Amino acid sequence: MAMEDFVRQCFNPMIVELAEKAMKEYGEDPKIETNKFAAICTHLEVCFMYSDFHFIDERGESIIVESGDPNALLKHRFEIIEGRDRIMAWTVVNSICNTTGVEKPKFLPDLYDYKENRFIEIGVTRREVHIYYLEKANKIKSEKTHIHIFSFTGEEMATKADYTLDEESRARIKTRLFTIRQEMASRSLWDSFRQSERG
Ligand SMILES: O=c1ccn([C@@H]2O[C@H](COP(=O)(O)O)[C@@H](O)[C@H]2O)c(=O)[nH]1
Ligand SMILES: [Mn+2]
Ligand SMILES: [Mn+2]
Repeated sequence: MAMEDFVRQCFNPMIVELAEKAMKEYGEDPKIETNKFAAICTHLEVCFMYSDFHFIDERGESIIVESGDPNALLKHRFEIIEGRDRIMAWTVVNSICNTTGVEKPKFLPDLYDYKENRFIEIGVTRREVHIYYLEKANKIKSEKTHIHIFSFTGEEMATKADYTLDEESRARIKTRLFTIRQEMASRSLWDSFRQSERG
């Protein structure tokens, strides 16, 4: 099994399509840069998972709701920036900055947290979490964007040791990353995937 085939069996086809469109906009070829493609799929899925089930009620409070209720039509606690094309990503960042008064980032982050009122940059790494954290922090002299890094081995590091989410939501993400690593190993793709990451 090539990595390209694994990606299509491992990830939901909507994620694969959003990831493919992002790669093309980002200028890379999914059929060549197969480890990048897997990484983008993984990161995007992690961005979706971070946001799942978290909402702001009509009383302005952050609550959790796992039942996919047909009447549950509340404002999401997070807005997702990743997966949108640049035009639409800036449209959303602009709206957020208007609606909330928060400082506009110079780089597109991945998420906005309506409770904490801050952008979030997500990192998913096969390397060491601390070094990836520093790389991100360096790359975005912003200082107002919260950084949250996950590794496939279950480590995490976030700005000021503030992990934003409850432990169970993070464990949900960590379980999906455990699974991806486990399944890659079984098809002998993990070693390649892990060494392929670069700064
Ligand atoms: O121009 C870009 C931006 C992002 N990415 C990839 O998209 C994923 C998410 O990026 P980030 O939101 O953590 O920057 C990473 O796998 C990163 O390498 C690219 O390949 N090119
Ligand atoms: Mn991003
Ligand atoms: Mn990110």
